[PDB]
Amino acid sequence: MKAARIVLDVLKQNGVQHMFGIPAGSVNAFFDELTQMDDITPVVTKHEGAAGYMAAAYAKYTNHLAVCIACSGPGGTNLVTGAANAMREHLPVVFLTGAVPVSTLGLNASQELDAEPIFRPVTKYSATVNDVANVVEEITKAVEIALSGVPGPVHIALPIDVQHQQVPDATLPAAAERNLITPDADVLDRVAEELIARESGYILAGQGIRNAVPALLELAEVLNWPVVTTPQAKGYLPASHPLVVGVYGFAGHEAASELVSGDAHNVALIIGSSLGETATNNYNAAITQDRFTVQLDFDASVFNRKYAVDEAVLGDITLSVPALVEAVKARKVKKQAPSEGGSEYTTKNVLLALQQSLPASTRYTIDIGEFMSYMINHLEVKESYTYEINVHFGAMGSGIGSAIGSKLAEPERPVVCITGDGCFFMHGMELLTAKEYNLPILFVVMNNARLGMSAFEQEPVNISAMAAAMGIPSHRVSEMEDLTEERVQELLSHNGPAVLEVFLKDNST
Amino acid sequence: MKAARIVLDVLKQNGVQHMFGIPAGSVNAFFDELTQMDDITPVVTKHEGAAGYMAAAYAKYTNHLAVCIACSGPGGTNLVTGAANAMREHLPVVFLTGAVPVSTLGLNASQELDAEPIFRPVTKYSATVNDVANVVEEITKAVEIALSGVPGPVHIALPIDVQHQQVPDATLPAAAERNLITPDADVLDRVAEELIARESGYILAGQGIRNAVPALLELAEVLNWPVVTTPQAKGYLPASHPLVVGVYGFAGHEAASELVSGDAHNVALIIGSSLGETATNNYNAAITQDRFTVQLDFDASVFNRKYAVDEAVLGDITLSVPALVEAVKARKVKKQAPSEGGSEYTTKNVLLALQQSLPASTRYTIDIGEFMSYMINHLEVKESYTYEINVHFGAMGSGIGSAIGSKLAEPERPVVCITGDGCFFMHGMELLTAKEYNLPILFVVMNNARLGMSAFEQEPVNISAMAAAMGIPSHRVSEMEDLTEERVQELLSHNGPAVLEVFLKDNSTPP
Ligand SMILES: Nc1ncnc2c1ncn2[C@@H]1O[C@H](COP(=O)(O)OP(=O)(O)O)[C@@H](O)[C@H]1O
Ligand SMILES: Nc1ncnc2c1ncn2[C@@H]1O[C@H](COP(=O)(O)OP(=O)(O)O)[C@@H](O)[C@H]1O
Ligand SMILES: Cc1ncc(C[n+]2csc(CCOP(=O)(O)OP(=O)(O)O)c2C)c(N)n1
Ligand SMILES: [Mg+2]
Repeated sequence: MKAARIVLDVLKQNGVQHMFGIPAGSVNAFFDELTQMDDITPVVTKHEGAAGYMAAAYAKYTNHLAVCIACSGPGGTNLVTGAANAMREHLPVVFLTGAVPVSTLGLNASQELDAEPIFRPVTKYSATVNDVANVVEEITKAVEIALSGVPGPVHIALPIDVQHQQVPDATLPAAAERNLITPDADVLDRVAEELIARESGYILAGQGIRNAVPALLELAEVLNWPVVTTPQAKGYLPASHPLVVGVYGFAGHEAASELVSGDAHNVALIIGSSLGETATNNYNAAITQDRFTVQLDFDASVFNRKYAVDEAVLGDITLSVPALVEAVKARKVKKQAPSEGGSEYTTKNVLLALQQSLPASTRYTIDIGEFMSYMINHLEVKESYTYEINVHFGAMGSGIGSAIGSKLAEPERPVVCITGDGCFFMHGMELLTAKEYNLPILFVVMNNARLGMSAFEQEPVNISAMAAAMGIPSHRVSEMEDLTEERVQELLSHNGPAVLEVFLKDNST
Repeated sequence: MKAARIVLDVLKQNGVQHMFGIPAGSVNAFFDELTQMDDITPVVTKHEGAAGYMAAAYAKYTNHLAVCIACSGPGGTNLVTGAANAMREHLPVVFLTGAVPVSTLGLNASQELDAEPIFRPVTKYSATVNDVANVVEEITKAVEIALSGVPGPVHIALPIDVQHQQVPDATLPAAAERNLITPDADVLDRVAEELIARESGYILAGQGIRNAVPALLELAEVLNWPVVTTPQAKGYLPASHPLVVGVYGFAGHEAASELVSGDAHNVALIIGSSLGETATNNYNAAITQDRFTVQLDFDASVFNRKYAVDEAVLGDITLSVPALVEAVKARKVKKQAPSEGGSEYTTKNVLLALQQSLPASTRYTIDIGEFMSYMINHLEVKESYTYEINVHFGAMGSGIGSAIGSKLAEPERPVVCITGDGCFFMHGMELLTAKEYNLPILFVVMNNARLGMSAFEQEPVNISAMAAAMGIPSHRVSEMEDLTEERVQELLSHNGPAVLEVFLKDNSTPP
């Protein structure tokens, strides 16, 4: 086999059904072999940066591997943003870059650039494979590292000559198993006793609970403790659950900060949050002040970064939370008022009117802009897994990319992307990618003709008109009367992308 | 005297009048200070990747410093492509990134990322400045390094708290002097002796001649030798000059290939070319085989990479070529047929028809796509400085960026950007940037609904209609009759960008 096809066969054997990126000469050994592979679809994007946002979302929502591929040089460096994002999110994305021939590196070959040291700071593993005899050990090694321990992105560079050489030994390795960080059962036995013993506490749930939501809720029930989520984890716990108070942190709820900053709960049970800027209201001491601190995390670096932890529970949440529930069982709230929408033409009232016209199962993918604060603070979490938020790396356009990744990984779930004017100018040509793959996504663009959150203000663009010129259904909302259930429904009914442009210069905070 | 403000004072003192990038929280000390500065215009782009392409072009055509600025995290990483390009092009672009506060790195602050080691492989110098007391030494050093004998991009990351801190000593260094590598006068005199003695030869001119075209042409005249240019240097020597044969290399001319590969010229005088893939027809030996090889370059790494050089002349071309002309003066051809346009609706014929409607002074900024080969092989070089080509790093959308950079640095020169649908979907939103800054640029979009050069083929997009929805004048061409002088002329007469979309599924093979 050609080296390029063995690399795809390893990805296929590991369950990959999509590859995101842009074809070119230095990566068309890959694309010309995907001509004859019914099991893998290349998803051609308009910018490789967006391909990385899609891959991360795809990895997140398939709970497995994702893949990007880009040409040597400019394609590879356009992927660095997507890898930095995936690295911060602990998502297992393989970044495949072309390379110029082994013989001609150093000679200013066309699109020459050694990608290995550029990807090294934003990946768990990075390698340029300069010998066809090492291709299977390197793609195999990259795949196990991406999926093992604390998952993360990896980068493999394949010179174009190597891509076409035959691999000496084509034997395929088995599919990688995720090697989870296993929790110390002795530690869990003691923590359970210490949670009983100290009687009162609260749970701060970050996004690390995302694969153990039923267990996380059962632990709160067994302890009868209230739960607050980080802004990033807003969509993991339904507002209907009697123990779920709301969001603590950036754009968070008054009921949740009154809990955290009061004198009522002895234990701070921190489950799956790195306790960064947006989870802690810029490192406010209230979360753990005058409390006993228990933190559950699989990344050992996170403990005692800023908040001293009395019990650090190293281990994967999908092992330790269900284990903790069994240990607590063997040994033995206020809430946030939902927000009410109104008639005045405000970002708050537009988004709330929007929510009441959409299925309860809708996943909101939220881009980076002022509208993010209203989504986090005002909209209701109707069911679990419904808010794709990034308040970490926060790349503009990652909301657009995550809508496309989510619709590819979980087609049965409806998707609305809440984005903005500036995010549309950066990555809104991907809507053409959504069109080519026939993906039903409603893109709600909040056009305020400024990069908010006179160089900042622009002459307004008719984004609804741009969408129509792209052959994409759209409506422009310029008043509240324009936002009708009939229009929202008629847009979601299309088999492909649609744009609801909300032209709204709201000067509120 | 805040640190972000002293950084702009150093940039202002070094002649910088524009800064390209996208504002955000982590760099808004800079933009909030650019409100108080009449001398510096921020150029807000739609993607920071394109901001780096504009900066590189802006650096090139003002022949001096340029500056990009991006937010910590995703802004900074989006500039990496733009820096890799400036690095390969030896262009003096300063890359400024915000950073999270010094106190909070390691704690997962919002948009936290240490950019220093990411920029290190694609810059001459990279540094995260963690002490306000070290800020003036760091921007000062970055500028001196950017403007080196071998110019290049530099990266300075400034934590957002440092940006707002007062600097301890506000003494400003003088403006950096751009360095020019000095050639050894003994080497130049010996080379001159060997050009006289060996009688015949030819010049291979790369883009390192861009700042010494009149000296370069005089040296050819004094020696009476033919000149071939690299594809990248196509636009530096006019077709009218009797010694200029044409382009050798990617998409090059057969008259130039016949010269290089014939048995006629004793000396291969290579002036300002790294002898990379597109300059040598993928490392073909004809350039120097059985010839006496002399190479002029300011980068000492380029000599003997692949072609053995008998005399390497380290030095800046604007010093050594004029010196060589004086040394040769003291001690003492079949050109490529111009291309003829036709009626057939072909890329070759559309582009030659285009050129017959544009001022001779037009600069073409050429994006990355199949149309590139037709531009290099077929269009006429009417006067010098008119072909912004990239056949090196070759970032899609760098053609779009280079037009905006060119129009800002050299407003009096008309600009036409030859681009494609794939480059339009990548960075076409930058036409909105041209609109905001009232830059008259004609964007010719070669739309074949595929990514040239089932996955490659797309449903066609009406890019002319997209342009009209953006408030941009446009015409769609679907037949040769649609490409009229009146229409090109009406588009070029607009005070802002305009789009001429050439919807053309041409299946001929590119040069
Ligand atoms: N399955 C898991 N088990 C344990 N920890 C996890 C798991 N998945 C993610 N995490 C951890 O959860 C944290 C998520 O924090 P972060 O990404 O900052 O989100 P948030 O904004 O919700 O705090 C990280 O520290 C990561 O190590
Ligand atoms: N003023 C100058 N003096 C000397 N060398 C220069 C000058 N400007 C650019 N160069 C050099 O010329 C070379 C340009 O080669 P390259 O960028 O590959 O263009 P081309 O494709 O025309 O060969 C580089 O080696 C660079 O060092
Ligand atoms: C950032 C980046 N990604 C990928 C490439 C590879 N590449 C070179 S040409 C090309 C196709 C060109 O597209 P378009 O503008 O449509 O040209 P056309 O199809 O009209 O020839 C691609 C994808 C690149 N140059 N830069
Ligand atoms: Mg095309």
